[PDB]
Amino acid sequence: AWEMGVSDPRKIVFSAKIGLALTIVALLIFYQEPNPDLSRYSVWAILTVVVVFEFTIGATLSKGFNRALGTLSAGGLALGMAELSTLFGDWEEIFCTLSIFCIGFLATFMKLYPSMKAYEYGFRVFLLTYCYILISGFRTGQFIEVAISRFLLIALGAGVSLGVNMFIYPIWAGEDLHNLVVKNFMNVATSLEGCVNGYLRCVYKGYRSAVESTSQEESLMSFAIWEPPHGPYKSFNYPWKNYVKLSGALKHCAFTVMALHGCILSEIQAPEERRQVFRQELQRVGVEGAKLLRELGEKVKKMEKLGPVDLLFEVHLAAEELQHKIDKKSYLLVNSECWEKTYESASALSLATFASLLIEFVARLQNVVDAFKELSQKANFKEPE
Amino acid sequence: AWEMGVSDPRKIVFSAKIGLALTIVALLIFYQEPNPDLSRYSVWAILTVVVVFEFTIGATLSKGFNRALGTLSAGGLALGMAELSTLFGDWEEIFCTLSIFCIGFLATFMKLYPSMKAYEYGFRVFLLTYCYILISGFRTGQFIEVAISRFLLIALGAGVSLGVNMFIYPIWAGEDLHNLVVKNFMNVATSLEGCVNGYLRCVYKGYRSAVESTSQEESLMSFAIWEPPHGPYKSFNYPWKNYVKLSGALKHCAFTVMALHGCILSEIQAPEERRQVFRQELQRVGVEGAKLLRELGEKVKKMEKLGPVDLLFEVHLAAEELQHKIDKKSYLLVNSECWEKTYESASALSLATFASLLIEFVARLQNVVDAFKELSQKANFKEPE
Ligand SMILES: CCCCCCCCCCCCCCCCCC(=O)OC[C@H](COP(=O)(O)O)OC(=O)CCCCCCCCCCCCCCCCC
Ligand SMILES: CC(C)CCC[C@@H](C)[C@H]1CC[C@H]2[C@@H]3CC=C4C[C@@H](OC(=O)CCC(=O)O)CC[C@]4(C)[C@H]3CC[C@]12C
Ligand SMILES: CC(C)CCC[C@@H](C)[C@H]1CC[C@H]2[C@@H]3CC=C4C[C@@H](OC(=O)CCC(=O)O)CC[C@]4(C)[C@H]3CC[C@]12C
Repeated sequence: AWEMGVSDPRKIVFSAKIGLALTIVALLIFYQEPNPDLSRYSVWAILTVVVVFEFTIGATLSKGFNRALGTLSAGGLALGMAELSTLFGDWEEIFCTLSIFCIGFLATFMKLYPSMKAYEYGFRVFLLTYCYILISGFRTGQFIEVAISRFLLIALGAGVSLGVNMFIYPIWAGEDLHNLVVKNFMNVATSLEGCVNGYLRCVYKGYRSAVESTSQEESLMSFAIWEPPHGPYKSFNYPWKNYVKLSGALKHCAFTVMALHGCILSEIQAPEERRQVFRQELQRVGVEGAKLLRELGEKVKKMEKLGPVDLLFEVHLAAEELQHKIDKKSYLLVNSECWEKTYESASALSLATFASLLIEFVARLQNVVDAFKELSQKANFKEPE
Repeated sequence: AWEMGVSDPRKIVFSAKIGLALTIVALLIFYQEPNPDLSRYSVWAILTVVVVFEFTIGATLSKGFNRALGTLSAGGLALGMAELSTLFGDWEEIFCTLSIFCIGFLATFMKLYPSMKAYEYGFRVFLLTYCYILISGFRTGQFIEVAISRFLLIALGAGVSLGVNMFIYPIWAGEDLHNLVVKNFMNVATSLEGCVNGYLRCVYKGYRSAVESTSQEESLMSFAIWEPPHGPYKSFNYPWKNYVKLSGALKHCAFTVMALHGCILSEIQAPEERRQVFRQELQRVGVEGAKLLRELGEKVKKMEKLGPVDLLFEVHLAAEELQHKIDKKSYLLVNSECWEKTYESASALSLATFASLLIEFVARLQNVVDAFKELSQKANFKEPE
């Protein structure tokens, strides 16, 4: 309630816009001279403002196109089918009912298509429009006449909804993917630091969102291609795919962070004393990785280019130091007496796993800087301050 | 198309049932004596059969209840608000429009609630019903009269849709979670075998579905609690939660299989010659794990109890043999000259990671047999043949 409103004020603005549109339409309908058909068809303009408003502007311009195509096709097909059914006599009702049967069967079958999963609304609109335009009219000429009135009412409703949506505090879909990309870096860095600290002690939301939020960026990219230039994004063809590429490159490391976190919840764990021998190198590598990830995130937020100095010098050095430390004290991981209990060796061998996973992270942190450079070049960025 | 139909014939039956219901309703409406209001309100029975049909029976009995509650509450609130607005004079329209504003604002705000995410249809039905019942009627007594007719038509449509749905080849939601649980075991076993073979060579769908399909079982469990006894499930309170518990227990191992698969796609990999020294033990452990998983899956499919002999004897032995083999030849994983290049040791240390992950799998395969025993006891099973 109040906590939700204070946390995010965009929802309040959305609700206010919906209320304002509904109030405008209701006032326009009410303050009209009485008409015989002004009380029977005036409810068609208030049911169109509640079925056209969407959060983002791209989600409002991309779904309206489909919904239209569907409505127009269904209306045309229904009119043609009625005109063809008038051909025969004394048997029209049977043809109409068999047309309803075939149409419903085909609509349901095509709506159950794996690939066509997010377009259910279009098929349902098609089916409903066909049924209504045939049953309600029960005639060809009689119906076509009232189509004019019903289209004017539905277009008044859709025009008022579009006007109000695209003019009072618009919410663009291109400014959401950017914030998601920026937040992913911080989440991954926090998860890495938490995992390292938890292991060296006497971490889920970050990588969970980094991995799970893989289908929530494709939708935003699909919505953002319908919007016009607005502010910093000064172009008609903005490379919105490079953001998805960078997000996938970061998810690749997020998988390794997931594995590191899973290491903690294992049933076979090494003794604390052995863990407390590689503390400094592990903590240094963790801090350097987190710092580099946060630096990349901040650079993405401000839309700036990478400077001259390399960013992975300290991570690439801390990895070498950790490797050397593991090499020196590598007799605590594997016993040497039996060379040519099981639980003891199983618990002692987990530190090599942890070190190898950390090294894999540090060896997978370069694809995200290649992706960042590609993005910073495709979408013209500002030179570093 | 034809491939979809041959792969799954349930969709064809669903489409046929939808078509049959629509045809019955259309014939009933058409073959009726002409009435002044039989052509203006007869389209309200064909728009209710297309908005009430759902795949499963539980999904049809669980959503209808909410949709009803919402419709009834909205109608009552609208009637009360109209009766209260009649109190004043010459200013009713303003009160009605401010009621529309407040109702729309509250509806949108409560529909944007994180927790209330899957109940959007109920809120939209509430809002649409309120707006229609106020604007269309523009009166209290006049509207209440026609409510009888509109309710009879909507109940004829919903009754024909429910009859047709629950009598001609029903599709129960309790027979889908069972098949998902059975399929998960086979998928995980196949993924494990594929990963092992790929590593020992000169694997994604299984664990992906095991992990990803975590929210598709809660929905089935929620739908299955509305259905009555049918066939083998002879009880009014069936333990549908134990299936989810078993699925989560299997997902726990699926995470380790995910880590094993990720090991293959790493940038630092051990030499093939060193890999070819532990081939037999790894292959034996993989085969035993796959066989045990398939045995548990088959036992779940047939609804049978675990016999006397233990199931993890051979896995628990192959793990010991692998541990001994790693102990004997443990000088190929860590160098001994530097005791007190980096890439060489980094690549050589990955075999310990692979072995440790395999041992973790074999040490996490017991929670799934505890969960299976608990399920086999809570839901009375048949004694083994
Ligand atoms: C040449 C080209 C010609 C072009 C031809 C153009 C054709 C124009 C076609 C016009 C028709 C198109 C209509 C489409 C509009 C969308 C409609 C729609 O989809 O539905 C939304 C929606 C669609 O499904 P959704 O997207 O999942 O929400 O369905 C509904 O929600 C409507 C549900 C109907 C229930 C309304 C009940 C209100 C009255 C209840 C009274 C109960 C009183 C009880 C009292 C109790 C207390 C005593
Ligand atoms: C006539 C051609 C040359 C231009 C198009 C003019 C209108 C006839 C179009 C523009 C927007 C269309 C509307 C777009 C959105 C909707 C809401 C749509 O709602 C749903 O799809 C149900 C909700 C859901 O599925 O989530 C019902 C049809 C309708 C009113 C469409 C009817 C046809 C409209 C008014
Ligand atoms: C009156 C009390 C004592 C018993 C209930 C009798 C009827 C008035 C109930 C039973 C089923 C209800 C219907 C259940 C399902 C729907 C479809 C529903 O569709 C949607 O919610 C839109 C689609 C979607 O959101 O996915 C619109 C209202 C309606 C017809 C409901 C209106 C009220 C109905 C007819």
